[PDB]
Amino acid sequence: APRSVDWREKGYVTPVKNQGQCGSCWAFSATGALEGQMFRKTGRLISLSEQNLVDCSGPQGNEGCNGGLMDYAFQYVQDNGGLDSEESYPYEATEESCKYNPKYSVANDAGFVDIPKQEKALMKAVATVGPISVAIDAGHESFLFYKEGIYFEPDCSSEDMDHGVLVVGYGFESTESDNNKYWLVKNSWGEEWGMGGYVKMAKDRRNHCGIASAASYPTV
Ligand SMILES: *[C@@H](O)[C@H](Cc1c[nH]c2ccccc12)NC(=O)[C@@H](NS(=O)(=O)c1cccc2ccccc12)[C@@H](C)CC
Repeated sequence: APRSVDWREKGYVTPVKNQGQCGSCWAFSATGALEGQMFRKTGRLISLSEQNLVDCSGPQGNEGCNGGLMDYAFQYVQDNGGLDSEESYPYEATEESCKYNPKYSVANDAGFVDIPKQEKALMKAVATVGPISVAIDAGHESFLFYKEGIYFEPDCSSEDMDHGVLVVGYGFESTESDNNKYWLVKNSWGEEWGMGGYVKMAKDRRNHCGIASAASYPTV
């Protein structure tokens, strides 16, 4: 595979969003991956509605601000026959009744693909598909305060993931410890967190924080 990938340079990625005080990370991860695959198909990048997913994908297993999964969101888009744009169905950071309107649907999918639980497989997917939805263990103060560099948390779990994010690429940079590889990850905590809303997470370090343990993307 390539040694470095960044889908932002190819037009696949919307600006960083902010989920607010609502456990809807799974919906931001899902819209990020679908934004990328829709752009791959149509050449048009359109921001998609996380609120549509929060309010409407309960029947697929999601629980609004109380948690969810990207695959359940991809299934909703397929079952429902569409997903509204961000502009038409804006984000409110609280669960409400479903207000989906098919007239304003701008995305579709025909299912999804789950990636094997190996960083080598995640790398192949990122290199060939586009941005990939992943789940990570983000439950450490070091993640809240991250500013720059490669994030490595010795107490991170590869089995207890609690936060959905989007891998938009990978790369390397020289470091003190010579652990130089990273996943380029888009978060949904606004642009004031991290590096403009992004984090470089340790790559090829025993599946650090579980980044390869629940990776998937929608089929468009
Ligand atoms: C991210 O904003 C969100 C925060 C959140 C809300 N509730 C919980 C409970 C445990 C951990 C994290 C939580 N995280 C998630 O949605 C996660 N999904 S989950 O599989 O841990 C999950 C937790 C609670 C309820 C439900 C309901 C349906 C499906 C899943 C869950 C992460 C892993 C998303 C990638």
